[PDB]
Amino acid sequence: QDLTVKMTDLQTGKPVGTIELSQNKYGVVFIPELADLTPGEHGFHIHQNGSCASSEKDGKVVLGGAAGGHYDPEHTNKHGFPWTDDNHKGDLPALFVSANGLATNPVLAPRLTLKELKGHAIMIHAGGDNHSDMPKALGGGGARVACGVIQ
Amino acid sequence: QDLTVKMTDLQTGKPVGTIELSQNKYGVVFIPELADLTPGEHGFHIHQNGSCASSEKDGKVVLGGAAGGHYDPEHTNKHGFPWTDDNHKGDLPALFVSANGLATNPVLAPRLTLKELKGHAIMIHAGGDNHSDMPKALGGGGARVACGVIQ
Ligand SMILES: [Cu+2]
Ligand SMILES: [Cu+2]
Ligand SMILES: [Zn+2]
Ligand SMILES: [Zn+2]
Repeated sequence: QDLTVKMTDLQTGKPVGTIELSQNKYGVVFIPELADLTPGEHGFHIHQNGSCASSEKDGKVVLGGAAGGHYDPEHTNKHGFPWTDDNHKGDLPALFVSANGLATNPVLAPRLTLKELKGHAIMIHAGGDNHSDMPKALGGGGARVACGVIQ
Repeated sequence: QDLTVKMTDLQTGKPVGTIELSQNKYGVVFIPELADLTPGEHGFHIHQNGSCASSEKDGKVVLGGAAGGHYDPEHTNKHGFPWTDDNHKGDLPALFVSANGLATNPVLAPRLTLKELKGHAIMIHAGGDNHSDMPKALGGGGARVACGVIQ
């Protein structure tokens, strides 16, 4: 059970690499092979809808907005950690990008199964992720910068 | 079940902060509050011995060497991932340090229990951790830069 997800930069429209998804006894491991991202920690989540298209809100374009919100099959309406249950099941560990713009550090989501991920989107945000809705909603990820649909 | 581990810089001898250890249903979470570290990803492992003292090898001083090797209660003699079983149970996700020298990103070790950690050491290395003994032993962590004994 391994899936390859192609990731595209939402602003440039160009490919930025792939993430390999694998099932193990401890959860789903996301192994990135990405480039052209800003150095530092990036919010990283499964979103509800199988699209990376834009949406609009109050007359403003939202890149990657068609993916909807964080994947939340238990209707928690809360953003949190990958190892806490009363928040979005889509909440992954943050994605690290090296000084050279590459992301290669794999991370584990203990609460997810690979089977439930088909048809959802993987999102990488501009900001980081403090795994809280304070002081900024949704961990402070802010804008969506790269996205791919899980097939 | 929460423990506070005080971490000290091995070269300067000064405190660099603490790591809080907590047990949850998915494993042990390590929540760092550290400062004065080099930006980037750092190898991060539980080592066998409850000491942060030096050792010597072939006439050279090894800072933090008294902690011995990676914690390996199943005698795997292999370095690997936090979610693979045939390698050191002490292998943790890598520790991220921000541009400002702070480490605040918590990580999960699904294979560990809090009870088994007492009396061991937590180590932070100079280099990163590719979770392999190739191309460099022990994930390329190299020198030990900060350490604390788990009480
Ligand atoms: Cu997101
Ligand atoms: Cu180590
Ligand atoms: Zn969330
Ligand atoms: Zn190891």
